[PDB]
Amino acid sequence: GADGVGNASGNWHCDSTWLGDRVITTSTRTWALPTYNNHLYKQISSASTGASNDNHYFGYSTPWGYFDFNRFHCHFSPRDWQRLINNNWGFRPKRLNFKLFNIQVKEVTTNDGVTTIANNLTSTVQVFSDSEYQLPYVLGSAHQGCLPPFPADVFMIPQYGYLTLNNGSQAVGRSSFYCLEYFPSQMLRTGNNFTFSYTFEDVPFHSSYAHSQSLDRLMNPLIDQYLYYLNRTQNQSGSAQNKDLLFSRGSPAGMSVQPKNWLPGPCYRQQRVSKTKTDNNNSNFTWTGASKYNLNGRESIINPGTAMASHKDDKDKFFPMSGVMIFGKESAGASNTALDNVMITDEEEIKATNPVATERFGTVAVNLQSSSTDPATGDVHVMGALPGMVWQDRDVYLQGPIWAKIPHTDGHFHPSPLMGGFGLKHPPPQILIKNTPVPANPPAEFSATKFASFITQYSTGQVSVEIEWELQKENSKRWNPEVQYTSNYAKSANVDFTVDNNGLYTEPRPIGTRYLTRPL
Amino acid sequence: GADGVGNASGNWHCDSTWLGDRVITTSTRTWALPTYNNHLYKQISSASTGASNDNHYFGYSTPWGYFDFNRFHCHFSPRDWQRLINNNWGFRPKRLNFKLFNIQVKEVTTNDGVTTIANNLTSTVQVFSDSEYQLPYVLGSAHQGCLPPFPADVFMIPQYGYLTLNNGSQAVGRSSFYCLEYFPSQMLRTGNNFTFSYTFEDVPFHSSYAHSQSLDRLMNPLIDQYLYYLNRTQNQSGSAQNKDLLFSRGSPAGMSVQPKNWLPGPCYRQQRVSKTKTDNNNSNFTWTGASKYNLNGRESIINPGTAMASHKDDKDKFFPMSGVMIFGKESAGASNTALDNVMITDEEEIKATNPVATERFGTVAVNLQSSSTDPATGDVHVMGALPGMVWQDRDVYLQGPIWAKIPHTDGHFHPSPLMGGFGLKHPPPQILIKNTPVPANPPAEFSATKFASFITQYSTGQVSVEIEWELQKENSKRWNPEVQYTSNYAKSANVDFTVDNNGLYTEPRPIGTRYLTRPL
Amino acid sequence: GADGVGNASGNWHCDSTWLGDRVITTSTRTWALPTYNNHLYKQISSASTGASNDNHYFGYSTPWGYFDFNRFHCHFSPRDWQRLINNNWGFRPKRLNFKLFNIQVKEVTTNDGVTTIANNLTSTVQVFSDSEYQLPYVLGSAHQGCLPPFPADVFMIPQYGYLTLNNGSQAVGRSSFYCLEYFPSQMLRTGNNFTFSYTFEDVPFHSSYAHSQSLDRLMNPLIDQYLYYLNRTQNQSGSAQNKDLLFSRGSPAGMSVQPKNWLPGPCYRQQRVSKTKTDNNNSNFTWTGASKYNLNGRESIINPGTAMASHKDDKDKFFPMSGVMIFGKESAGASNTALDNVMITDEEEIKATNPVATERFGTVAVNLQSSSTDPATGDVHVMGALPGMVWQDRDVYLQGPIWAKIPHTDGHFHPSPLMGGFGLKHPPPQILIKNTPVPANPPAEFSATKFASFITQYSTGQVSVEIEWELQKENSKRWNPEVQYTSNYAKSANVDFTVDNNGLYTEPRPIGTRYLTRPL
Repeated sequence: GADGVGNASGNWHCDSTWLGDRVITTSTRTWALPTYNNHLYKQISSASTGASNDNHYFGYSTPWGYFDFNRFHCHFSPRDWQRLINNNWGFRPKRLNFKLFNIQVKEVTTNDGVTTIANNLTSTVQVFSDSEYQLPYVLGSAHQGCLPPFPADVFMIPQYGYLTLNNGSQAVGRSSFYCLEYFPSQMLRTGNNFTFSYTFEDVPFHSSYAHSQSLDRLMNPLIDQYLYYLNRTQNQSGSAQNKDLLFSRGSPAGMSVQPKNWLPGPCYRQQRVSKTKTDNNNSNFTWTGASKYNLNGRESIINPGTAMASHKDDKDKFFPMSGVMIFGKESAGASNTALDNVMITDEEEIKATNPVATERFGTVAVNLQSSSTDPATGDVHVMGALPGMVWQDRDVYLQGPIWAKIPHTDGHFHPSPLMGGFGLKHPPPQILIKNTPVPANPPAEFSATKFASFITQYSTGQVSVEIEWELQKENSKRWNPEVQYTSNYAKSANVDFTVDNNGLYTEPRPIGTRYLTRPL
Repeated sequence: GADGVGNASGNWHCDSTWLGDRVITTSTRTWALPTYNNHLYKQISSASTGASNDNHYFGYSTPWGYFDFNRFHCHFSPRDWQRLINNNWGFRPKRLNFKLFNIQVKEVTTNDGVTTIANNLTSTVQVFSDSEYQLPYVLGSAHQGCLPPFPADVFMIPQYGYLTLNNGSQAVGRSSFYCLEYFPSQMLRTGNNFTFSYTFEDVPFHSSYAHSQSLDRLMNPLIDQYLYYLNRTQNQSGSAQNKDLLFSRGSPAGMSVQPKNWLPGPCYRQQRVSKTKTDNNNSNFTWTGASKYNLNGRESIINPGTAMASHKDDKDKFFPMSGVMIFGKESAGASNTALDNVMITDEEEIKATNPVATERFGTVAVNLQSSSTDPATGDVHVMGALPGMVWQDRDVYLQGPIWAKIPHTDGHFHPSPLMGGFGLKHPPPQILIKNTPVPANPPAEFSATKFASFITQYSTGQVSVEIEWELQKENSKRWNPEVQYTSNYAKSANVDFTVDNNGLYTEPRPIGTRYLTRPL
Repeated sequence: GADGVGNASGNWHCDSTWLGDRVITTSTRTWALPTYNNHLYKQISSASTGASNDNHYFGYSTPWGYFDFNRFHCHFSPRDWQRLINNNWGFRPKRLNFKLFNIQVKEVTTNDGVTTIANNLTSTVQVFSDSEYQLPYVLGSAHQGCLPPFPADVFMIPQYGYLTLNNGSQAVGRSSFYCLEYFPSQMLRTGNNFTFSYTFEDVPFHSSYAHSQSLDRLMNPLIDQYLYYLNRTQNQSGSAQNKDLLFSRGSPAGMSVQPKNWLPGPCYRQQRVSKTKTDNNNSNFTWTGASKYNLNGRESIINPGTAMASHKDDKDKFFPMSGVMIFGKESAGASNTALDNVMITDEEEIKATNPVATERFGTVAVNLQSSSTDPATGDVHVMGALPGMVWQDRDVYLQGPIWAKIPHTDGHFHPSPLMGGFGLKHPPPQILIKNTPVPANPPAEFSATKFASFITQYSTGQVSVEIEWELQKENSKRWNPEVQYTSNYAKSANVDFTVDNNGLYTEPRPIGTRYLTRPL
């Protein structure tokens, strides 16, 4: 496709269409692309900064921008997310369709505060997709600059930059420098457009259900087992205490002691924290007493950690210090900002198979009891994989990420990205875009020295993403009604997920998926 | 094949041929086979020896020898190994071709120091392969008696012996005795020959690359996250200390604290040791304080352990006490021998995903903090499998082993052999060889008693192994040059990997594979 | 091809693809073309300048710019140049593909320091290639203004000028004046593009190998010759001295005296110079004592001269005063600049066949000895071609030139361009470009006088060059590893061949091709 200047090179397709076991989301947004790094690649590092062994880094910043739509609210509207959630046991991405169009390249001259922009028709913008995955993958890091949840919102394209191997503030020989001009890319003038398609590999359905049973309560409450266990090791004959070995068979009465077939999910304990400041130990323990890992000398906090239930029982006032998803709030700030300005996610429905994050996994025997030595018991705070273990993965949220690239390694384990979502060996590729450098008038005599005088300019276009999602419909024989996500029927000053008098789109709370119930 | 006495039954095929995505190695060596155990199977154990509960063993020794080429330098010359390494992201074995020929059976009579050897033409040697895997598999134990790296070197065939079930120095009812004459085997005279072929199962490519990114530095250095975390639990208002809950969003400034999707590899910590004797604690802690496992009462040191980085940062002077590969050095001895006489392997390139072996994995929350109890932090020294972990496996070396038989078990986990290499459910089968017993003159009257008088004899032949290796070529968009294995250009008394004035082949250092760089 | 204003007339093709015995490099760069000499041809000479008989010149300067990509780094990235070098005994250019596109013609008016640029759509730029080689060829002179090594770098088109016959500051009858408008050239507006293809003649592969033997050491160290020579002309009988004629046969003991079949390469001696200022004779001898040639009254220093080894043995501190390639260094200057700001090339691997440049070729008999006159010996400092001679040519460098036009002469000798590279009778032709003159408003009444009022304008576009290189793969039976170009594995502040924090691309050192070794 391509036709003159005065001819639109694409239309506005923004819709969702539901088709039984599929749903097709289509989003279009208007974007703006600044000319980054004044056309330059720059070496960047932590050198001559606040330092901190655990915060050092080496890398480069590119003149390139990139497209990001790795966020559910990029595709589903609240109402749709509602439909999805309330009626489906699962879902996953099948097909992807990307279109880039109505390119407009503007040039801006600024003379004495008086700053004026005009059309540079002959100017070109470059785009290409890293289909071979040869560039460092940054999409799976939950950065900013996705498509706005609200269709009517214009957005700015994020600048592309990447991290290579660092020995604190310094690079090593095996460190990689990538030049994006060393890729074939398609050049567009105002009449041109770019289009491209992708198919998702076979990933399991995201579990948008919650169990209506719990691992420990899986038996028939009305029947005894044919199995036995050691009940008493000291008999009560009014003789005070007197050795003995007494066994009893599993009973409804004593469920906690019946032999069972499975174990709860793996565990890596986290520090508890209360939402009401009072309950909390004084002092600053966010780093000091936070669970973290030690990679080549530097520590990094295990943030969303192994998928564990957030709080036990009623105590909805607690949460793992760094083991849940915390979302912004539009009005929230950089680094200050109180609990009133964020939204914490509650991973409640997985209590049925997963260990609670703040409490321990369980208790282990630690010695060889005998007449002369007492039986001892240790607490187990970290629990790796065990044959017979089962579990759920972290949920996904309307404001959450969708997929991430499984790292290319000799080995991995249940590669569900930890922030939640779809783990793909070959994820939707990165789409790189960039304004083509337009030199200002050069000297009237030749000069070898690098070129520095560029006509400053930026670009705007529309972008369209279409995704085909496969639904896994619900087959429930549950007699009683289910829990559904609903809006509050009562009167109110504002309507959830709308704009205010100032015209700002706002997302009231995070919304997970797990409402419907399957038995274990 | 078979033709008279004066007719060669095979040629000398020793070559390597490179074919884009394949390489075919062919090695021929000259071998010598002694008549072992004077034709006898012997029961063998630790009984009436130095004992030690952890060293007891019951087993048998056979009159049979066996062929072993489970060592890269059996097939690749240095130059080739260089080619392999410097240009390929991976590789693996496809097809195997084994030929045995030019059989010569010599008889030796020795009368009064004057010891003379002559040709026994009518003498036979027996050979056969354990195709059904019905013999105890000894190839995957890094023993001696492989094909010499140097083609011109003659070698002696290892004697075959095995271990069955032992209750310290004693056997049990379920212990197994195998007789190798209870296998059909092919008998060869001087004109005969033995040939055989095998195909490898589908194993992943060995990762002969190093990551040009690290698990913790995977984000876009230029952009904030849309995610938040608990930054301060106590605010600084000049009020000394005053509770509070403050959150901030992920920043390039604070990478160690940004939520991430993945975890570093599993961990089983090892004791650190310095190459310069000074730095080390006095005393003998090699066993005393070495990490080890407890199997049925007896302990065994976890030698090459879980694959972990050998030393952090610059500190190339340290190494895991028993968590790296140590190679001989020709002039090295049995059990004395200093560091000057061995070669220690540095697993450095895997720092990017794997925990360091000497340091800890990370830190875990260990209590339920509150106003009245301080937040506590434990060190974690052992780390099992976690959903979301990724890792590399130990590298392989030119002098290293190539494959090992995955034990036939009801369950296993990431069955990469721990010393490095290819884990095969059905590996190249064992090739058993043996000189056929030739009785000396018997009594002139019959005697039922066991035969003991045998003409002493040995045998020489050539052996040829041909292997077809599948390469996985490099697809890098890295702009800057890579790290290559090179020889030192500068003048020198000796040339690496050659013979000396005395004609002894010598391997200067171990050579791994990981030189080229793929992003994560 | 050609389509409206708002339609890109070409894409960004910048890639390398490796195909067994071929490699295809494709480069695209963004260029800027000034309007040179204000649209005028100018006569130029050395008249009324500093003079110097050896620096006089007559010629002309043209309004035309020209494209130059005669430089390896125009096509190969560092990593690629590494691949080429480390694995191939040779290589050469086969096919050429040139495309010029996305033309943009800008007009610039400048009124009171306020200088503004706009699009002049209807403006045209002229391009054509000297396919018949009728223009003076300037590409083979290692001038500036080639395509930048770094893809992201914008560059300025060199202005075309040429030299004709001069009798110092003056021209002669047979001097030639060439008008570039007297060539058919294609005219382009913003929507037009220019394309063109070329096939290289058959040139020998460049020798990207080093010999693993030397001319003098070609014999069998274990065997005598059957040849004899005159060993002693005076016998030692204790008789002090006493005539005689004694012959011995060639021995491994005396290799320097054994008859041999070949001679080392030709020689034109150069002055030695030390990198450490101390070692050097005081005084300014760069011209005074430099080797040079005398062409029609004027002297010119033999710069890169006959191909000779740069320094003997270990002495890497010396170099031929004007017999090696010296490269800039980005930060280097016009004419000041110390050794710290340049890069000198070491022609070391050719010691094996070529004379050392600073030392003498050898020694010659110079008289007819006899009883009454002593035998005399002269030093030979210049050595022409001799039947039996063999040699290598100067190597080529990643920053070095690729080809040069063999002068059209009645005769030449081993026409390998002296600066290194490929000598072609018909090299890639010169591509001339130029902005078309656009007159400003003329008088309202006719005037015969030459037109002087031009709207000032410049142009920008992309340029693409694609080259198909034929590889000569290595067929080595060397057992030991080879020397490879590698990057230093150790930590560092900067990564070789990248940009710094200021975004400036920098080339660490020169890189030659000769790493692999073929026997003589």
